[PDB]
Amino acid sequence: SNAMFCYQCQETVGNKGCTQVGVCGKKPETAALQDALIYVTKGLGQIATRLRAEGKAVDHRIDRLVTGNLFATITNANFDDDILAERVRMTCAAKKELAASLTDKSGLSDAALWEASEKSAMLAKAGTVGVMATTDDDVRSLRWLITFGLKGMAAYAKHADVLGKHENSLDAFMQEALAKTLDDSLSVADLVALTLETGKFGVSAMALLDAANTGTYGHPEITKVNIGVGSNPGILISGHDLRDLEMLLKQTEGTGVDVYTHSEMLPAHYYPAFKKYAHFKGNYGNAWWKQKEEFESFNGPVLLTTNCLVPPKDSYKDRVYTTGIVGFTGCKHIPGEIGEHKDFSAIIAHAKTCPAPTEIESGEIIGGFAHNQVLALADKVIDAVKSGAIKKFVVMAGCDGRAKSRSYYTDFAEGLPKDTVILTAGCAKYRYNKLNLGDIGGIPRVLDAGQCNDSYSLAVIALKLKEVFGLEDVNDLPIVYNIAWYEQKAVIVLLALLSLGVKNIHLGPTLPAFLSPNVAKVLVEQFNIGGITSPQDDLKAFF
Ligand code: SF4
Repeated sequence: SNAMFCYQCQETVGNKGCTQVGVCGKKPETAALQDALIYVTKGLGQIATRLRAEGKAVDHRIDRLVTGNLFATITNANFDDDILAERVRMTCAAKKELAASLTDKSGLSDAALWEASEKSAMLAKAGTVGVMATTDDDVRSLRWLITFGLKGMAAYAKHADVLGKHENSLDAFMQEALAKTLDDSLSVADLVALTLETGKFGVSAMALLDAANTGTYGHPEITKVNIGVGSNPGILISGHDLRDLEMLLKQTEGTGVDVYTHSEMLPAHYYPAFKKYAHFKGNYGNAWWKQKEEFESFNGPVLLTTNCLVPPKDSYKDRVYTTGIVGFTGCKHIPGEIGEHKDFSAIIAHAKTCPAPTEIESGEIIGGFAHNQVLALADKVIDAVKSGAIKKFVVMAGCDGRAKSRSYYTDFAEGLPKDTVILTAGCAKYRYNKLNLGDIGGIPRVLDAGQCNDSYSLAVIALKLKEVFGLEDVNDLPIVYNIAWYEQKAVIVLLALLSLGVKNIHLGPTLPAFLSPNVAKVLVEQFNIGGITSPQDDLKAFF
């Protein structure tokens, strides 16, 4: 008998499932509360969907509850059982109220109807509503593939919402799709269709977030980012939320406290609005998984706006601040998940008592090649492709992680011929953005479009190139896809790319545990998804 079952991230035990404790640190009761939360969120989605079908309004507060619930269960987001149990209660209360407004209550699922206030009852329920509750291998695989894609979609939708952008069609889809994953009548064909539809709405969510980010902070532009440090106390902001950074920068103005980015906050540097704060210093360290070392050496407080937070060492736990849907028991939390005013005064005061950061490297890296910037350079890129100066683009976007095998991505990047350009987005970049790879005709050989959500820009760029070259098929561009994944935002990016018709994606360092043999076969047969081997072998085989 397993104490838990979770297989949603790349590091899952044995590439099969975490059954005792998560490799990420997630304890079984935490896992159970997340399972209960997803269950009642799907129930809420059914009720809201039914209300929409009856012609009844569903308030945007419900949308926010759903996206917050999903995001709270993303890998490395929230380990705080008290917070998770309260989200279960909030969700039960909300769906009971919504169900009261239904004219016809027939056909409501157990998820829609079930409630508990006591944590013990939540844990008991979790035992029968987890991944393994679906007996059929393929239905299970697709249900969870969709659910994980929906988590990624919800994260991006939530960031857009934080910046004041939401689309009824997106929230309605998310809630309908969640409900469909509890509908036992849906066929495998229905679920494959829903998988691809989820990808399509993934593009929509990424487009919305792209519009929100650029509308608020400007279009990213070419930027040199310092990776060394100054001599003032600092705050290190990590995760993805740019609105949190805006508020933090405004509040640190005049204080003598500098602000540094970490992991997926690096791309904040690329936005013109943030360049106007002189105390916005560099990017410190590498991807999320090195944070037990890098948060320690940073010395100042660290603010986690989203995942990935790893269970902190006691050495720096007292200077970890979470916000939004991030949580860890014993770590201070700054309240707010809708972009409302956040008071950073305590973190700023804390920073003044800490030593300045310990430098771990110096120099600069270049980025800011999101869609507006690359389209501004399109003629020169096109000319370089036509002349043979650029023989291939390699999309190496996605997530980094702990696995030793990910040395592959560094070695692959280093071994690429010097007539290739790497396109990147997401923290996967850290496996090769500190190498000395040079340039082709002045175009850097690593073009960083931004955060994992800025994979959207890479798709926009590919589609632009398809148009300019007059190609019928996006796959006839000189682009190889060698994508690394870790968590559920990478899942929605993958589904988005598949919905756009991108084939031949090499995904690694392993393939998700949640793909059943038959589901994997469909992805191979229709999309030619593959994995990785050795860097030297793939440097030959992939081209
Ligand atoms: S999030 Fe990943 S490492 Fe954590 S319990 Fe789930 S599969 Fe395991």
